[PDB]
Amino acid sequence: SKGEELFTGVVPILVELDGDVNGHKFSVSGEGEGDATYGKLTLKFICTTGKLPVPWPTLKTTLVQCFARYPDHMKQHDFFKSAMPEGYVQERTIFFKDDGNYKTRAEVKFEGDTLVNRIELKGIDFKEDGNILGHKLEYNAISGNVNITADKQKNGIKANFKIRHNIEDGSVQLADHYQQNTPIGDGPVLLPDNHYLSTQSKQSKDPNEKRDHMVLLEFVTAAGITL
Ligand code: NA
Repeated sequence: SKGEELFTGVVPILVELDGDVNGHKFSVSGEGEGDATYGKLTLKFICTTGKLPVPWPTLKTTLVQCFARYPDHMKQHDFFKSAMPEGYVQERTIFFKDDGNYKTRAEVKFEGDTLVNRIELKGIDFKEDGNILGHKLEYNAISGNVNITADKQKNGIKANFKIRHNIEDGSVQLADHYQQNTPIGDGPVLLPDNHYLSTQSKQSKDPNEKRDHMVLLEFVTAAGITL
């Protein structure tokens, strides 16, 4: 795709999120850079409204899959870069087992040289004393596979995957993710064969930062089709 060309170097990233979970409204801004040749993302996210009212790990999946490293033999399956620069809309529902759900809508597109992810998030049906609002999740590394399928009807893709968040008591909190992506333009995109994105991250802190924030280092690699 011509879009793929926009990702051959290091690209600045800007993320903006407006959230409302159970009436607790918050905003997050993120900045960093992506190097899709290596599937690599380095970002710092800041809560700009004060303290974040949900755990940072619950927002990781929401807070730019156009930065995945696609193997050469799979580059015909990279929907995300093929929709650039006009971009795509990503929507998810995230069901936290035995608790509430997030619904998200993200618009991902270039503004000049910067890849921008503008997100709205709504959470409903949460327990004030459950694992999310009651801050019971661990901050350990999240990894897993995002299973992608083509959606010819919307000229896009669907995806599904589960995140198993470790909880303090030693069990896990499931977050079942359902995803759709639709291009913004009218023209053709790459509609992929079934495959997945193998995604891993590590969370850290900026020692100089006094605001509530998270630093993330992430690698995203497409896989599952053999040469
Ligand atoms: Na690159």
